[PDB]
Amino acid sequence: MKHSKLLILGSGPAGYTAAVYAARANLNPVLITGRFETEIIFDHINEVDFSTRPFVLKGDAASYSCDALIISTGASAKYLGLESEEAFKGRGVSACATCDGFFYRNQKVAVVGGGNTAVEEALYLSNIAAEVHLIHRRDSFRAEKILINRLMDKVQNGNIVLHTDRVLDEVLGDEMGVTGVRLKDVKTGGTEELDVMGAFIAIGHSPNTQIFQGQLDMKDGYILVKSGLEGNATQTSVEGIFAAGDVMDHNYRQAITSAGTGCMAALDAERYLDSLN
Amino acid sequence: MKHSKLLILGSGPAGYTAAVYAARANLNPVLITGMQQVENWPGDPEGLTGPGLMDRMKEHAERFETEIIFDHINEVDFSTRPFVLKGDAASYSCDALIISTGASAKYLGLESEEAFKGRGVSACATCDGFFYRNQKVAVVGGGNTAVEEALYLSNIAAEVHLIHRRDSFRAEKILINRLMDKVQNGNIVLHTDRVLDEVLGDEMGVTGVRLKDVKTGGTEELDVMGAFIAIGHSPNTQIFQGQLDMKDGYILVKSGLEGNATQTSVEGIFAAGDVMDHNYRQAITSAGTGCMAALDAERYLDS
Repeated sequence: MKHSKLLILGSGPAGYTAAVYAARANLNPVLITGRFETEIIFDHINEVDFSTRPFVLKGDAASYSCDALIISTGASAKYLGLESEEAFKGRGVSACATCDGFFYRNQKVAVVGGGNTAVEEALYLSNIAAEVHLIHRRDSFRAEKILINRLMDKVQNGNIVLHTDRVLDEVLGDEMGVTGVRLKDVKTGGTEELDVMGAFIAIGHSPNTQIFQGQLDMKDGYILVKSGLEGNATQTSVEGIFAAGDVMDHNYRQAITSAGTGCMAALDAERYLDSLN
Repeated sequence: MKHSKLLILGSGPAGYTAAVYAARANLNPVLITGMQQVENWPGDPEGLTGPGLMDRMKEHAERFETEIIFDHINEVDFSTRPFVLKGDAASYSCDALIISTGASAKYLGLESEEAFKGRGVSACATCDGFFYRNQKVAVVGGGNTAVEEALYLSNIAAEVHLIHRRDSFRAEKILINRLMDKVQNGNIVLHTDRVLDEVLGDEMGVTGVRLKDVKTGGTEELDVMGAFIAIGHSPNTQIFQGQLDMKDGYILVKSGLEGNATQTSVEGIFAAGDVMDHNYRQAITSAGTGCMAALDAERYLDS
């Protein structure tokens, strides 16, 4: 079994920043992902045991042991689970509007979701695409007051089209990609077709914390963390385990903020490891 | 009296990151630097130490038409809304305030010390300690900050030479215990009854320090690759003293995991950067809270 003083779990700004600071603290960090002395290992981890004081993480390639652990596995994009949604993923279906927005210059696209994040994808694509169709299951968007007024003006005077009380039933298209989506009325059950070139599913974010369910104090899927103003801010409920980035932040979700907590986690870890004597 | 919907008070990575995110939210922020007004390159490739992160943000903020004002704030009034910031040239008013006045590190005041700042003289071991893997370094200080720095550098440097003006160090219990062990069994060497007489070096960086014996007046030289001045910090919060909840000079903020974490005691007044952080003091952590402060201010102004 591979043993190291520090193990980093993640690959985003939080885990990468933690790796640099850990390496600059001369901790020889190992980073598992799914420049300084950083061993970056490609592996997926299935089971972890935090009850024993050389934390054992079990992955497909090997088993890993560590005296300190930093968790920064990020938050993945929620999906619906349809077969056509799965089929046209990357061929007309996406969750990052910024990554794929430019391909739909002066074309018709659709955005699915009712959260504050879904309106952001619509308002962003509003200036890029000819039309943006916002699909939600309810007749009321659960966003902030400005966002609704931004949407209202864009729905009225602009090119944003509303589709309240609509569940995405199926994604249509040919061998090339998406050519339309089938909406279903949540009230009547009847269908209604929309001819669009792309579909963006922005329904919400899911923290990748399932592997630590019963071993770390969580709250709605997010790792609970000490926080505060007296240091050791990124410590979890288990001594020697620290969380950073999207796995513990459901209010800011910025790269610069995730990089900030990653730095905190590495310094917290350095101070924990330096206390084992 | 010049008014703004949002006022940024500070010229570091915290304030300029708040200015970028505020101008990104079409809040048209105004930034008060704090002072009234040949170069280095390339710098840290990771953008974590040095002025790199602060220089990008300032250029991003100016590229977004952020009004930057060179002025020093004499006093403030946070009782009445909008807030009154009495400056040195003019006064300023705002509906929301972001305070990133910083917490400057204390320096000894030597001419040679100032000459080698950023060229081997540092006040943050976690910022610059990695340049000295398996080398000799000096740490000046006799309090809890110096002991913290000496212990951190002990894992990095070949030798840590801890310089103190008298014969005893005052620090937390467990830190003295670690230092005791490192002094008797490790790579930490004590230099008591010593004052820093001069930092020695060349155009490349620090190569030694000259120490003076406070009991005899005699001098000695230590060959070191870097000198760390660790004698404490000064939160720049004297003008808000009897008006915001503070603690050892640092702005108390809400913190927490439910958002609005940069909120001070007075609603609409937010704090970010070293002014509310005595634990990490990194450019990236100051930038993070600067971003949080700009968002907490945006959500406040929209209500």
